[PDB]
Amino acid sequence: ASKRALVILAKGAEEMETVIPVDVMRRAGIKVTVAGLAGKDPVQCSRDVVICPDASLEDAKKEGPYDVVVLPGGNLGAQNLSESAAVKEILKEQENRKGLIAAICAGPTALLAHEIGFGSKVTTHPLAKDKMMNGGHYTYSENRVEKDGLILTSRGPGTSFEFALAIVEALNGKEVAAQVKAPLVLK
Amino acid sequence: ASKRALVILAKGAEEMETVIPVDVMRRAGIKVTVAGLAGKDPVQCSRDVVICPDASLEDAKKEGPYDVVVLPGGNLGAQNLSESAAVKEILKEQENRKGLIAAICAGPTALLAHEIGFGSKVTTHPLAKDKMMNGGHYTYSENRVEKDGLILTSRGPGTSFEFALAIVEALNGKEVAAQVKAPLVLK
Ligand SMILES: [Cl-]
Ligand SMILES: [Cl-]
Repeated sequence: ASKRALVILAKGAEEMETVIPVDVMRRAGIKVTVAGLAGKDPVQCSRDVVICPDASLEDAKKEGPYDVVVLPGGNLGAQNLSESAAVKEILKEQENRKGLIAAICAGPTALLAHEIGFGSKVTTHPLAKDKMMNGGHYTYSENRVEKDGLILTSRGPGTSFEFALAIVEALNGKEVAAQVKAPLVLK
Repeated sequence: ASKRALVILAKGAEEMETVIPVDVMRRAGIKVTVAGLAGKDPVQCSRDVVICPDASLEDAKKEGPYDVVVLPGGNLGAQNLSESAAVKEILKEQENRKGLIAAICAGPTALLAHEIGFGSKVTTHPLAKDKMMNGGHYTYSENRVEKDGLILTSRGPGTSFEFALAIVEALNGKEVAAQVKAPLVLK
């Protein structure tokens, strides 16, 4: 049975941190559902790229659970995720069933907002460190990708391939990640 | 007056090679038009990410000319660009007015198809080299990014940041490219 990923897409998401993980995960044979936080309608991202979700989050939740829940970053994206009760429930349930949660850039600040994975070693965008560390609910890390149990974090658009490949490795193993990596012409 | 970019988006385009350049160029203050080869309707990319163009190519052509025409890659994407008479005209006119043309991955094979920039030093995805070099109409290069006059080429998803930043540098200069680069957390 193919592994399955839920990518939650909010208005103002960083489109690179959305698309690179979706594409790389799909190359790995993961069944990815791009779920629109605000329904099925096209989502305007942080640099005005417009992406059409596969489904509403409502409908995607019904087809769960997933092997990973992925939170893209972007300022407004992460704010929208942070304010969503529906996201709070999905993350709580995922942590409960001991499922992977992966967040990049400002994405991890939605973990803070929803009290997810307190005590975890995490990274964020440098500019989101102070926000993430407010209240001392995590240990901060400078690693481009950080994985502490079922909490996988990363730093920015430029770490998106490394982030996506860490998810692949976590779900599908090192050999599949190497396969996916081979034609990407990464440095 | 802001510099302006035309990104031609065809069914089967590599979504990473589309989104990374659009986002990075917009961060640089370039006015980017994502033009759907087949009108304004949402475009299904190579890994099934669906992107909504800003305009049809028809309408975008009328708002030209642009400082750069960008061709994303992907197998079917590049095939669709290669078969389009409308693309042939846009590229011919751009070469004529001594404007920049930038193509990544399989994207450069649309240059071959439309007899654009013959004699140029070019790179492509490794797997597209034989196709590009059929008839000996270019000199091949292994550089992650290649720029020979107004023909700028690159190799794959993993060279997309370098490709996007080379376009920025070409249009807006090294200082703006450094500015855009700074928060990306590139290696
Ligand atoms: Cl290997
Ligand atoms: Cl500098």
